[PDB]
Amino acid sequence: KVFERCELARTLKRLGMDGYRGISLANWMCLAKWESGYNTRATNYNAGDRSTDYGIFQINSRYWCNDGKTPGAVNACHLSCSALLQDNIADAVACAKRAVRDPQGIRAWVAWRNRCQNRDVRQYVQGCGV
Repeated sequence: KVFERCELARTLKRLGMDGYRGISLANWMCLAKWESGYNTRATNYNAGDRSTDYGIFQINSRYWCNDGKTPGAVNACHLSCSALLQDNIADAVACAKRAVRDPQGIRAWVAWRNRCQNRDVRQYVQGCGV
């Protein structure tokens, strides 16, 4: 499913993402926008290390979910990576919450550093009523 901006903003707020571990909703929006363009079925294979990024937040198979084909991988979210390709983003959100519970927080995603950190991210939630 390809979410429309405000539709996603409202969904994330209801799922309790606003301010989770100190991360504002606009930051989660900026992250989803650059990682997948708000697309839940987005997949990206990393030929370099044999891991694949799954879903709206492009969560990596090496540490977060199990896809069986990634070498020396763990499954911290205790989910099949398939769960991260559903139209319903409940499981993707619970896994993203788990991911930021680590010391790096939202910095774990390099796309966040490049495109969101120190920038004016208000544009991602403006007019959405959240």
